[PDB]
Amino acid sequence: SMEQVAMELRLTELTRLLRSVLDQLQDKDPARIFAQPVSLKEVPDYLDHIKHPMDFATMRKRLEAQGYKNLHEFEEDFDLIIDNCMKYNARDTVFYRAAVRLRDQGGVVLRQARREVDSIG
Repeated sequence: SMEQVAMELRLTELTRLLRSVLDQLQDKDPARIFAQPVSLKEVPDYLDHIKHPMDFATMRKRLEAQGYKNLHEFEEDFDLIIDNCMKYNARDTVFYRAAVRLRDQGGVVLRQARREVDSIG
């Protein structure tokens, strides 16, 4: 159907905008603390602590399979990255502090992304 295609064009455009958001968010992590999944070889107990792990490479695979239907779903995943980190790591660690800074800096980017998704439809 022509409607299915139009729907697919919007998803593709959302995917384009989310890719740009993702790039901008990831620049706020120049240490690459959140680039890749936590290693279960190096943190064998991790899944006893964190039930839904997340990281920027895993978000990127979802993104490129057009697996985010809306900004809300994308934000859920970004928030997992931050929230998981702030639970597993103590307040006085480079990891926790890096999550706080990513959260604070990402807020600005996400605030405008929401306006652009609403605005462009």
